[PDB]
Amino acid sequence: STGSATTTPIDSLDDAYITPVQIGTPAQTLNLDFDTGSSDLWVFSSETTASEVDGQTIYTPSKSTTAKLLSGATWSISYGDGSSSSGDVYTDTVSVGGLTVTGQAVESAKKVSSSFTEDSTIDGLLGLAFSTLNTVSPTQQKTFFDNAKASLDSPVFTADLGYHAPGTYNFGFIDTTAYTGSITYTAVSTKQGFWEWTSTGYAVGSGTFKSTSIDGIADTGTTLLYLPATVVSAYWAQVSGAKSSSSVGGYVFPCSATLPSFTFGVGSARIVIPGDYIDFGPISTGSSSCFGGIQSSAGIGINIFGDVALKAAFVVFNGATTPTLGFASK
Repeated sequence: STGSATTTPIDSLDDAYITPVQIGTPAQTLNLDFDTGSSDLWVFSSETTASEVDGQTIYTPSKSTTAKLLSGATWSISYGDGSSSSGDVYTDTVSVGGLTVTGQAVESAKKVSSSFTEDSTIDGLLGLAFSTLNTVSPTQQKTFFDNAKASLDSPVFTADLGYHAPGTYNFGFIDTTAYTGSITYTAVSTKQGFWEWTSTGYAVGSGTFKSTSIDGIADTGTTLLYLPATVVSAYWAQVSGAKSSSSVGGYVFPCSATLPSFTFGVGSARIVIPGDYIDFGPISTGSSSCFGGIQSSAGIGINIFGDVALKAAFVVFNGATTPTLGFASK
């Protein structure tokens, strides 16, 4: 089997992407944030504290003839950005772009933190990291991809995120028309539960490539590119007037600037992030100070190849017995 679904930016900045997901019978379609940095499929629901729901579409398990309470199971998750959610668990039928999994754990939120409430466009998350990170207790549950894998034509999914435009998540096949040149594959460590890999270096603008190993995670659920402070300083030094602002929370730059591109290495291959992808706009409405899309990972504890990086590539998440990651230009 295969599936193919369009993923759509939630706003004009590509702060996140939502993908429609069918849950239950009859289908209830919710727009979920596909997140290769976590491993829980959780949704706003009829069980979510009413004051914490503000415009989201909810899953109502009592209206699904295939929903079953997973007795005794609870979940609770905290994300790198400080947000969180928790609740109980149902199993139900879940379909993405024509690919159906029966008996998928659907984690129903009883509580969500303010950042979720305040984002009316995201109805929940669909985790695509390794199932070892799944938070369901006392019986850990499998991700949608893990459940689908054996039925797929090939045990892979691909992320093709758009810049200021829709893109695509495919399951079970590689669309050879969706990228240019060849796909370069690189090793993955699953030791921390992430799609963790090592970039071979970077360049700023038209500058020379610096060969250096940068360990990090491919994370569709993180907006920006978080890299070591040395790398980030080298990038922003090429933007007149750019500076790190402790008050704002990262590097800012004059909105009048033209940003240089940023290149990262994948083996001997190179992925070029255009300068415009690194612009996250005014820090507040009407400001001439703009927020940068490349930020320091210092104090996160891990480097994160988030959407800023991934949207410059066609990315293969290869879930074969020994997982690997593939990157192509597009």
